[PDB]
Amino acid sequence: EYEYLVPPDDYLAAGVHIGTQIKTGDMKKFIFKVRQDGLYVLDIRKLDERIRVAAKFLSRYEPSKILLVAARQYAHKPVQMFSKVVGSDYIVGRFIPGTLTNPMLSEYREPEVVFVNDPAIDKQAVSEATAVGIPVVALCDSNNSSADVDLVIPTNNKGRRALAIVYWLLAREIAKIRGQDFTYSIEDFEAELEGGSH
Repeated sequence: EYEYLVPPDDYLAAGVHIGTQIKTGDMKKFIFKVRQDGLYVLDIRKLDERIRVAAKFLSRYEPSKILLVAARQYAHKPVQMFSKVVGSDYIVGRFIPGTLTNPMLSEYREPEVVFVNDPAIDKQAVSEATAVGIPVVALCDSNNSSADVDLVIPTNNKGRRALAIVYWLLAREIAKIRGQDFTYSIEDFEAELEGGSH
């Protein structure tokens, strides 16, 4: 009886619900059940709730003051497409220690909010964000702890299609709040594969 941003099957067809073999204490509230193959299943209702909350939350910031971070390969394209639409700054690839706490570094910047792809892989960013006191928005999978995360978005943050649809929905809802024109499809946010289409 709950309204989803997109039809439930789209979410399921993307694999946002499929977690890993491991589940942390922090993620308990977001895990629906376990599957035969042993993979934990995240709650699509919960994810949909946080996407809506994160969108409204991120729309309140002036673009460049939002900094997305993702070292995970399949997250690059999605992060760049979210930044195109939203206007956020971003750092894909290796995060240079000091980017947020060393004014001397050339890459130094002062975002008001940091949004990482994985609190484990993008931990250097999370650490520095914490040191400065900047809120952290983080996509969290069953295996992630919500250590220094202020806004947890429970989802599979490893899947090519999972990342795509989540970054797409976030960007779409922010654009909708702004009354901003948005015409991208999910495929437009998906990492491109060698041998694939474009």
